[PDB]
Amino acid sequence: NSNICEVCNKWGRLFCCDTCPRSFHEHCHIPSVEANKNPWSCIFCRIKTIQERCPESQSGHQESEVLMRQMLPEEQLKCEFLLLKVYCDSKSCFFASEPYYNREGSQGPQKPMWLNKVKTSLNEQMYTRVEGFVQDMRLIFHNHKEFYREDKFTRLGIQVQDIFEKNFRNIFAIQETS
Ligand SMILES: [Zn+2]
Ligand SMILES: [Zn+2]
Ligand SMILES: [Zn+2]
Repeated sequence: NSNICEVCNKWGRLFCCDTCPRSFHEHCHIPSVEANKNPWSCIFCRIKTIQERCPESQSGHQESEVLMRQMLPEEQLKCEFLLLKVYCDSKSCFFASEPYYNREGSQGPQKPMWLNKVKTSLNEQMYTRVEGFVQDMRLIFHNHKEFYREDKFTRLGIQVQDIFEKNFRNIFAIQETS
């Protein structure tokens, strides 16, 4: 196994997957690393196993169908994985914790959103449909763009949004279009 965390690229107290070489901090993996479980498979492996059990799940899907799906375990997991892939980008630190809003010329958002609020939401089973998760995720980057306006700092929202959207398309097998 790795000598660093797969998410945050640092060494530390790591928990190693029993089916791939990946390693994780406790609260870096999503869900948080389960107490016992020997063997333990990480979320990368568990996502792989879905595909290897239903190879037609990689056939193209419409976004609109994906968003109405209930958050049964297999979709709960994909959201968890998608969230994790956003945390893997270092620029995610700008979106992790509760923001504040006090800039000349701008007003704060009506509904603030951040990645740890979304992680806690997934964790306490608050989302019933994929739709709900994807909306809060998109909200984070929408709120960022509206607040930083023309400051080049809005570029960070676009960059991390792109990481989210590419990974959404891959994980949920969206039909590839132009
Ligand atoms: Zn980590
Ligand atoms: Zn693994
Ligand atoms: Zn089947």
